[PDB]
Amino acid sequence: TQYIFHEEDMNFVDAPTISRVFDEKTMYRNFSSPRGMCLIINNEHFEQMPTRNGTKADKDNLTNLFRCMGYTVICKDNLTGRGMLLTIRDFAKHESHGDSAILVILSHGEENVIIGVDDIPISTHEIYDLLNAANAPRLANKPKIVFVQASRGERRDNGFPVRKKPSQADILIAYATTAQYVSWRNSARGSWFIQAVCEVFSTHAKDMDVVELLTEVNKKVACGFQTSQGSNILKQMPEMTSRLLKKFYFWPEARN
Amino acid sequence: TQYIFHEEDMNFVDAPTISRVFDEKTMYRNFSSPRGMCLIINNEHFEQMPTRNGTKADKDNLTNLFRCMGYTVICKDNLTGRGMLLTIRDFAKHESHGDSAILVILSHGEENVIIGVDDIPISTHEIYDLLNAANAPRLANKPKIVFVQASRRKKPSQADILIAYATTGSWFIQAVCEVFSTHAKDMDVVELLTEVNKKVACGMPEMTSRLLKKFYFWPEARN
Repeated sequence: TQYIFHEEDMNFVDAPTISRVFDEKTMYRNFSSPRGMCLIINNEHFEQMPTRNGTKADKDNLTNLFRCMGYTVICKDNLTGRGMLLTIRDFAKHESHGDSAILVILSHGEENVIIGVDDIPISTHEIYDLLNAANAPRLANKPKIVFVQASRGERRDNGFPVRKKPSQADILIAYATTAQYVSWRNSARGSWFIQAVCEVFSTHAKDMDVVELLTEVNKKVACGFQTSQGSNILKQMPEMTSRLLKKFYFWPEARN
Repeated sequence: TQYIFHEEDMNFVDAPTISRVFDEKTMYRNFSSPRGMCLIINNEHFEQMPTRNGTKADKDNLTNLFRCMGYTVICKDNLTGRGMLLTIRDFAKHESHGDSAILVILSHGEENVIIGVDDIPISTHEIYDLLNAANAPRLANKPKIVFVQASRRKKPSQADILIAYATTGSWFIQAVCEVFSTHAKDMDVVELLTEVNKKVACGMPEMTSRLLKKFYFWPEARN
């Protein structure tokens, strides 16, 4: 048992349903033949910070998932702080953008900070500024989904017993963990959050918009995942920050 | 043209629909006679920061809205930094808590800060900690919706919380009242706040969700 996403696991929609279901007023347009581009930033090795084992299994599974959902995936292993900014700024340039963009950052981080391979910190806010309609007019009015697989602090959740658009518009960040809290991985399996994303998305991307999916993802890690070390049993609570104006479905078709 | 919420504007659900619609696995329970309690913290006057005019119209509109939706509203105008913490910590202590709780903070501040009447900054994260299942066990396992209007097996304890954060009556507050009125009955909060985002933008607020399931207000005859 070492979870891996398979094309077969994916459920797909047909054009008919998309023609029927779609509604410009309530949902984002996402029908580009290549849905759009997906930039995955994968930091595994650091100068003065431990190796991020099993971040390869995440990257691969995510690459499969987003390719299966009709995306053009691009990978950038081990980027410096200044590297992530520049890559992201350039990504916003790729005029080959479809109806939606997806950014995935897999790295070490703190609250509002993503740490580069050179151990240099990066303000998450600055990376969102690169995506706003001002700095990415090639992406203005288009939905941008960012997945951040990184810690955001060193707190350990112990759990409990059971017209004009404002510039920041059309962006949703899917975090693996709440602010100031740690994000768990496992050399063996991989990211709690990444596996959840793969499971849920596989099954419900066709009929659930991202926010519902991520709510399921939230439910899967919160209720499903647990770890420990002589002091307590630890939990993890992923968190989605949304500045969307409409419902956003991936509408995975026959483009894997 | 000076928006004000009225009890009439509300669209309600009936017991049957809730009976039929509800699904424990996919949505939170929200059926307390009083749905729950709603703390509204409204800071208008500051020592060295300008007054927040019309913040009174917001407070009232929201107070009406959340009462109309079956909540017991409590107001606390002009609290210091430490004031808010204690009020919020005491709100978590109420024990008179229903299936869900609502916190509203209308004050100065920015992003990771909410400034008090004594012009003392409060950490937004610190106030969210107060509602976690560790500090509010009377709310553990129950949805908590935080509205911030700031101007310039086991679950994780941080589970079940949603922050609606708006940065600068108000276009936002008004939108909130409009959208909720018409759709609280049939949309869950995230959909509602997405509509709100649409109202403000076309007509940038952000929602941070740690919910595991869908949360409907299900407003009925508990006006």
